[PDB]
Amino acid sequence: SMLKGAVTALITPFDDNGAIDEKAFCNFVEWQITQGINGVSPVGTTGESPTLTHEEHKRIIELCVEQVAKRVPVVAGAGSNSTSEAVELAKHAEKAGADAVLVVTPYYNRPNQRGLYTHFSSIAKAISIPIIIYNIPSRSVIDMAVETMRDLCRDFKNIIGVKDATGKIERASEQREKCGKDFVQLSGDDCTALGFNAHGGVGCISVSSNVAPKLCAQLHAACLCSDYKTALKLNDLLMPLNRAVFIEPSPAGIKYAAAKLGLCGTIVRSPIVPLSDTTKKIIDEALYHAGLL
Amino acid sequence: SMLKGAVTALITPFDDNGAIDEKAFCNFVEWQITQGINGVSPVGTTGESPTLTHEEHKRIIELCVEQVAKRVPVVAGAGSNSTSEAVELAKHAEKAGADAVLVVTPYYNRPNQRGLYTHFSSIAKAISIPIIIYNIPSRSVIDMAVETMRDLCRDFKNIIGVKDATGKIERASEQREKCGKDFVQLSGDDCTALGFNAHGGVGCISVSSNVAPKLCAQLHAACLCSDYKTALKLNDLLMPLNRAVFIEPSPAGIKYAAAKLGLCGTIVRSPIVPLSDTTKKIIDEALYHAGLLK
Amino acid sequence: SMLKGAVTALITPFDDNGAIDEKAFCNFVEWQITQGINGVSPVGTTGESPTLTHEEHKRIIELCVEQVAKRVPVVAGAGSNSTSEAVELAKHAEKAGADAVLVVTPYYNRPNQRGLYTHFSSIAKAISIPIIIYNIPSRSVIDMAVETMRDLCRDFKNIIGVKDATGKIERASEQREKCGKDFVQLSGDDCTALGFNAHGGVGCISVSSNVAPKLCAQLHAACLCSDYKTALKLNDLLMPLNRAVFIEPSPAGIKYAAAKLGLCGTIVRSPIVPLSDTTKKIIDEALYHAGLL
Amino acid sequence: SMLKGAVTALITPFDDNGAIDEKAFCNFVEWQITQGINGVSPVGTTGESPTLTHEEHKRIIELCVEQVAKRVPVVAGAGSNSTSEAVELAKHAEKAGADAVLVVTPYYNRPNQRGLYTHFSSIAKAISIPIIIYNIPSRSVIDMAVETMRDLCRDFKNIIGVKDATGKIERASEQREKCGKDFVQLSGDDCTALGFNAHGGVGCISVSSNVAPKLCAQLHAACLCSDYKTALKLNDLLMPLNRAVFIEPSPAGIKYAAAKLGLCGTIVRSPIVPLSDTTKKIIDEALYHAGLLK
Repeated sequence: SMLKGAVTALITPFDDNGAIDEKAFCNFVEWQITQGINGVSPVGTTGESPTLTHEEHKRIIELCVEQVAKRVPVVAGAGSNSTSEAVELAKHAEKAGADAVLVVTPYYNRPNQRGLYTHFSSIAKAISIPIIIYNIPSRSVIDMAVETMRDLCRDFKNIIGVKDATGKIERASEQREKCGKDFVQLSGDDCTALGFNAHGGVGCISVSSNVAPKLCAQLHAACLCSDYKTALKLNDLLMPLNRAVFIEPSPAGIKYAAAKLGLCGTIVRSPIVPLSDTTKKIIDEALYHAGLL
Repeated sequence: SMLKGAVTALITPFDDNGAIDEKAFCNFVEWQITQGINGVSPVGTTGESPTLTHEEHKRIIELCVEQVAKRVPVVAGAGSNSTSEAVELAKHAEKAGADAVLVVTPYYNRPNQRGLYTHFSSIAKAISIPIIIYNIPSRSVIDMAVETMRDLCRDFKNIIGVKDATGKIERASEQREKCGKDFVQLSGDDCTALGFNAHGGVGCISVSSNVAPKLCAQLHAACLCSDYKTALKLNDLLMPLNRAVFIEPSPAGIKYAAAKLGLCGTIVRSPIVPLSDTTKKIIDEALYHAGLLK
Repeated sequence: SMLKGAVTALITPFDDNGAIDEKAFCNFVEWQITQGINGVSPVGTTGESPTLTHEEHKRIIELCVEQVAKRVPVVAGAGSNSTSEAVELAKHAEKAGADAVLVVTPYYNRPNQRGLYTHFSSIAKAISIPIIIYNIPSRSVIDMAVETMRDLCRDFKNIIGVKDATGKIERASEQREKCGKDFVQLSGDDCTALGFNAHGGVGCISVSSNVAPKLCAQLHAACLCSDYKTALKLNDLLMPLNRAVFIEPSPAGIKYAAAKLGLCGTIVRSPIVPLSDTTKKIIDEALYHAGLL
Repeated sequence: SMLKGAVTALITPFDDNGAIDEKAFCNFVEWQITQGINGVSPVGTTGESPTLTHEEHKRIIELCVEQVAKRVPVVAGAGSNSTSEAVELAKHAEKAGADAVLVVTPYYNRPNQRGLYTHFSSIAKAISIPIIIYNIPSRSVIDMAVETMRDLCRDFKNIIGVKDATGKIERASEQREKCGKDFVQLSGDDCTALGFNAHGGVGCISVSSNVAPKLCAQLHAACLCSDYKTALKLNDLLMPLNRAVFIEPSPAGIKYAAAKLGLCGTIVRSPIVPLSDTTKKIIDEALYHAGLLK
């Protein structure tokens, strides 16, 4: 019931040595809130969860929860391709005060639909707070079928929605039909988020909103009230950025953008690396198009 | 330019021997028009252009044009993976009274962007009427890049638009930005048509509108009037059908649906073949969901 | 049985106007034979089948059959995505003296396995001479399943083999196993042909043999005699040329290579177009590495 | 240079609670060796590395090293999508007595060629023993370009080769040309290993060799001395099992197969799950076909 509109997949700012910059993080979360973001999602993919330790993951969530002071929902990443690790991560996120967890389909080991059911069901039984399934075939190769999604949301009261990063907007409809109008569908793809909403989504767990939280929340508020005229005008401001920040592997591009706005430094953890100067120029053009410079 | 809304990718009704059912076709087009369709597209892929002869292609266009009598636009298929054949087909479509031609990206031979430019430019130079580019990677493999699209509609006044069947809604945005708001965007994919419109589309060259031309015409009008609450309600009625007519190779599904409504028979030309019983049942239930069967 | 070794996917030389150059075609076919090619395949993809008329298709086959004078097998292309058109193309090939036909999986309309069965069975019932199945998902999208091949070669004594252009060498094993050791398997991919013979192939319907008929004949002979040390070394000479003539859409590349050896001019039919200079330099280096100029 | 022939990507036996079954593991390694395997690779993908803890990872390598007693090379898995993690895994592997490490292209985060260079270089600098590159786009999505392979083997003496799981045999030829004939090339795809050796491979880091270590070793020795008649004959015995052990997600298939030979139990850790009966039947059939059951 809480999750709709623009929800930022928070970057995790690092210092010159690659250590977490806590102050930059907290100042970034405050800004996101005062700019009008409708929710935040710490320690996901965009937050460099693959290269964070368990201790860092906990700490970032703790800081994020404390800085937010309940003003907006906190949907923390708790993803792994190991079910027992995902269980431990979701439990930590709950202890650290998260309002829900975002849990990706296991990547690399390519489980089947029964494997997906065992994975998400084990997590669901281990915690009390709600779970958003993060379906992303472009990264995990496998894909959670709608029927599996239905089974999980029907069998567990705390499995309540999806971050649909398929960018295949027809899925929004099938999911609405088979999981219900009550199934909370958030886009996981800025590039198709507008169309996603038209098909039944109610917002986006966003990358671009790291640097444009106001415009993103405006676009999604426009969608929530059925003002698609305004939504299409805003989309047009954002699309070039939406694309540009995925030219090179994320979050190199969204971090450079934040950095251009003075929000953090550009440092990322290997195998994520610095942008080439061509990509930098293209992000600059896109930021200018959006009115952010 | 005035080309907007629901435009049916018309099926070609066959009789029991696989010959053109010319009566059923003319009656179907009339029904299409009285049901409120905003345009029709004869002899495209859904019309089994792969298995039609040159003489059939010509004839069906003629009958479509005579029946339609300029009440709505007729956008005839003139696709081939041979530039010189595509040119000849387009010329035939124009001579037969077509208002525009629908031209697929060459398939099988996998040309590059240069090849695509040469293909479409040779066609545009050969006729006066408008051309809509039919980008469909899922069938042609290759994909006309947005920069090729923009270049073609810059260099030729009569290349005006796209039937975008990529089903990747972000392309509507990039096309709008780089080809202009003038550039006519129509979805070629009923399953993502709603969202396509949200990103900038002005309608859809539809398969499902063969059997639901009123609902589809209404869905797109809803989008055209920017009433997206109504559009979504109508989308929910149509979506199961939209999917179900693509479980097996098209247009077996759509023709079966048309059959159940008495619009035509179910015969298709090989390698298109009859549905399995399981697909018939899914299409039946989808048609009840849409309220097309009562 | 005589379908083994190197079989050239013949180019169709055109004059400056794009008309068939009959005299260049006949001379090229003679040269192919004298250079030791084990067979020829007119009017397929490499011969620009998509952009030839029915009359041109018949004529090229006619000239090829006449020139070859039974010295090697002629496997004529008779492909289409219309069954009725493929049937007529096969009947013309047979009437023109072809020893077999090469029939591709329908492209563009994406038939299912039942449609594929209907399509090939129709052709098999219309002609007496053998049919080789041309499986090439990279151009047709659909793939003929091994079960379907197996079914077709059980039910029709004149469906005898495959031009396997999948580039997935494991398929040669499954095909060998389920269609039989008697099923004639030939590679449709020069780049993987050596390996495909290892798994059970007995040759290749080749693009590279257009310009390297002797070396390709030598390599597949090595394979046929089970001399793989020699085959690997001949491959080392051919691989750059094998890759290079696919950098741009074929047959622009193979035609340019033939032009460089004085065998024909470079004209192709739209939408196939002239090569860029980068590509022509790369082909030149490949031809030089092979010892062909 | 001693890295040739059939090298088993070792499964990791678990007891009924999913804990490491250590006696099963040690007995299995012993069996692999006496059956004539040419090397072992513990705590890789087939050994369920994604679901092992660092402490388990360390223990399985220690056991494997002690059990092998230098009779054959031990190529320990040290894969991660985090560079700092892979670095630490590679160090424990070395400190545990591995002769080499097997390091997969980072998965999920989809790095570019420069990120791959940074990832692999950092590992090379942190250890002394050799590194084999595990290229597997079917799981990591990204591919390590051949130029990138070349750059790493040029700049680092201890990066010496590839476990090539692309299944695209032309890569063997390209890698042979550009990285050197000294570059060590092992197939990571039992289904294409035969042809991979023909194009220049010198072995295979194998899943099927878990249950057929002798037959697999025989096939690769046949290739190593260029007896491809024999190679093919042994390939025809194994191919059905090579496919079958991947119908469902690995190592569910190969462990069932191993349980059918009394080598371990069928327990795997989620999200890996037990086989359905349809796959079990197919695996039985292919075991009978290879002569491993009568």
